[PDB]
Amino acid sequence: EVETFAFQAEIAQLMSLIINTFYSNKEIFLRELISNSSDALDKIRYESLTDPSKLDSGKELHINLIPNKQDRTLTIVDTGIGMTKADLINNLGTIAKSGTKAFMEALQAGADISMIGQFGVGFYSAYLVAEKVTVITKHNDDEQYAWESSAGGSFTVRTDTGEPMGRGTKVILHLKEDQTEYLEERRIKEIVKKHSQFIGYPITLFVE
Ligand SMILES: C[C@](O)(CCCc1ccccc1)c1cc(C(=O)N2Cc3ccc(F)cc3C2)ccc1O
Repeated sequence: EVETFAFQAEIAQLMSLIINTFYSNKEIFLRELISNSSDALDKIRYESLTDPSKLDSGKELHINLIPNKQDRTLTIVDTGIGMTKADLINNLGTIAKSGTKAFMEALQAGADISMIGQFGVGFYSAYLVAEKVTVITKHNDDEQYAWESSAGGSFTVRTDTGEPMGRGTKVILHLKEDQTEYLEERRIKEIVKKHSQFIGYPITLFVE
């Protein structure tokens, strides 16, 4: 069973601009995804200081980059905390809450403020290079979910029956035909060095 959701109006407008722009500096999509992987890895790591059991779903904390020229996909896999179904719907489309209003609400509720920024908006830059994005994600004590969109104003969420992940997030970028440089080892190495060199987790490029 598949559920379809509309992007919030301003996010839909942003995605339309991203899809139709000739913006030159497209390589920064990778920085934005690796940065969210690193934040997800920090989260399961800090959380495992008070609850060591949260790493039963996988001890290693890392990021893998997997180009596939046959499928024309670039996959980014991390073993971070992963996303719940609510995280997918709320943060990857339907809600755009200001950090300030979220901060006020957290103060009044006595809740922590660590998520007042959601996951940001920089990751929509993936549509500079991808015509479709699939996200497979697995959070502890929740099921494995697949999120998908080709940026036509909507996205889908379904329970994933594919290969189990353990814990974390996998972003599959189905690249546009003119953006296949991001499957080239030399190009990926270059942009990791320029924009993601100081991430505090191993970033491993898989060779085809
Ligand atoms: C959002 C993404 O950036 C997915 C975006 C795909 C997409 C691309 C383009 C358009 C829509 C969606 C992303 C999310 C995650 C994840 O599991 N997080 C994030 C985070 C930050 C802090 C935190 F404390 C806990 C978590 C959980 C990992 C890698 C990612 O890369």
